[PDB]
Amino acid sequence: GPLGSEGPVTVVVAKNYNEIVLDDTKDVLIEFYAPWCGHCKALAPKYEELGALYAKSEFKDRVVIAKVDATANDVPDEIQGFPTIKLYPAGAKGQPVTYSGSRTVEDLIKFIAENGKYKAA
Repeated sequence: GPLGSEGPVTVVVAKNYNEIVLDDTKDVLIEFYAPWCGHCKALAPKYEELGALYAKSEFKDRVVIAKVDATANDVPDEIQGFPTIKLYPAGAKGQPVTYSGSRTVEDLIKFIAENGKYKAA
């Protein structure tokens, strides 16, 4: 099946992230998690749900839910806890927005609306 070809699930590698995140034309949300994390294993499935929901909404060309593991190369991302969330707003990018702690997609969407201009006003 698609499993991403539709848009919800998107790949973000060291050689790609720089592009999507730097893209001011559209907003991008790259989340760093791990399978063996234990507390992040849920972040994966939780991202797949919000991805298909937000993707179906009327913001396909406004915000894109991108997932990625925090075990890649050329990725200078120092964080306290694995469940790290990097916010990159379209137009006001250039600064990696590091969250304080994940738990539910509901908190992610809300925040993006407070920090992201595309999901605000």
